[PDB]
Amino acid sequence: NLAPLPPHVPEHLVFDFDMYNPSNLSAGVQEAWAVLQESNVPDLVWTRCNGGHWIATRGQLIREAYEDYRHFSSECPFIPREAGEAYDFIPTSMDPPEQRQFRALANQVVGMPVVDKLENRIQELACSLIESLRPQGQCNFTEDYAEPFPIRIFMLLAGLPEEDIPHLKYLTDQMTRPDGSMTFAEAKEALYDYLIPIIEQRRQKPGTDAISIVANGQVNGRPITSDEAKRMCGLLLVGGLDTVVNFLSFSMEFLAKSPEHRQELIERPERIPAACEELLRRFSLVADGRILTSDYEFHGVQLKKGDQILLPQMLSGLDERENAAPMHVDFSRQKVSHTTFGHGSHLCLGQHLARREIIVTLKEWLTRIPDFSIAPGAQIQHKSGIVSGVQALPLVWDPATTKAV
Ligand code: HEM
Ligand SMILES: CN(C)c1cccc2c(S(=O)(=O)NCCCCCCCCNC(=O)[C@@]34C[C@@H]5C[C@@H](C[C@@](O)(C5)C3)C4)cccc12
Ligand SMILES: [K+]
Repeated sequence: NLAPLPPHVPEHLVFDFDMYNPSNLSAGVQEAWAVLQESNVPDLVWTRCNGGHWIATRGQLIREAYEDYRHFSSECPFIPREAGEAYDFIPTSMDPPEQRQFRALANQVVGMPVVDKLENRIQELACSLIESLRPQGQCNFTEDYAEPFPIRIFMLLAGLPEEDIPHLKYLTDQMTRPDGSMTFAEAKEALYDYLIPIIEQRRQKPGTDAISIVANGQVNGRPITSDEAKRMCGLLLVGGLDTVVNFLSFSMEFLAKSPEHRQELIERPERIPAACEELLRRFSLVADGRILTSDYEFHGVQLKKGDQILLPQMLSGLDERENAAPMHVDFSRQKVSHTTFGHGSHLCLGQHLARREIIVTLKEWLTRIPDFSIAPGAQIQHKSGIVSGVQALPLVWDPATTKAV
């Protein structure tokens, strides 16, 4: 359905982009969004899809809106409006100033010093998954490596038992891959039902895991509440799953299809960190947004209080104004500009953990299974949304060209 054009929106700014089903998704999801950057498209447009909303199409405006939390609030960060409204995760549904110290607390459990300590456990996990796949000469990468990898890292961080993985995967999938059978609010309650008792337990008998640290933390000069701890834990769990799963999948699809780029990393593994950054730019995948706190004129366009604006993190690095020949992958790009991990006060806290997951995966995969392809006859299908992704990724290789390391 197209929503009726609100009378403050001029007709020349209307471009009916559907973020959940863009036209020619078949060409690749990044390509499908990049239609918003063709020369006849304004910097700021209105779509009548999904209830109707603004979209900033260029890196400059995306960055500016993410900086201006006074006008562009995270209270309602999702399209459609109803999903944005039910959402109470911390710190993502909060604005500064209140967000600041909640962010600080979350940083204790996923920040840089935690990542340095986790490095080897990440590597051991990646090695075990890859070795289990290696002799088979095939996998669905998305299902067989990408899905099991970040959830296992979360269990380690949060001191949760291995036996809980399938149940927790079921609860998270319900929420982030909705099939229309339940509202966000319903899926959130089912997730909270799992987390609530564990938080109770760890406030009574705290350990040294991430949930204990969060649930017993201090925020704005007082103890965190049980409610706030649950809202934080929900985000700590969800934030590192679909992003990492889908990003690894885009990266491995590209490498399967590009033996010349693959060969570059096989011959020069020291370039893998730079390659990781270039892939983060080219296969950027997140698109959330904000809600107007007041009427506001922004780059010559009148916005009204309560309008939603999609600010696609994906688009900044694809903008030719930010990076020349933006669809071309070059691992030696001198200045790799992107907002893949967002921008402003909510810039991803898990970005350091994410880069280690990516670099460790690429280094270990390329060492053990250097030569692989898309399965004969397969066509890769993408999906579009708040976190865009890969539906399935069938890969094949000759086990004789691999090595058990
Ligand atoms: C490729 C991987 C990742 C991508 C592309 C990504 C992307 C993002 C983006 C764009 C935001 C900001 C959203 C907004 O401004 O509304 C964000 C926030 C956040 N991310 Fe990530 N993320 C990734 C991995 C992770 C991981 C592994 C974790 C670990 C739990 C994580 C935890 C968080 C947290 C806690 C926030 C909220 C920070 C705040 O609100 O102050 N992320 N992420
Ligand atoms: C017709 N109408 C009115 C409709 C009704 C109902 C549903 C509809 C859908 S829908 O069924 O596709 N629903 C929208 C998708 C909701 C997903 C939110 C999940 C929250 C967890 N993620 C995070 O917190 C985040 C928070 C940060 C930013 C990202 C990435 C993160 O890492 C970090 C995790 C998200 C589509 C179109 C229309 C619909
Ligand atoms: K909300």
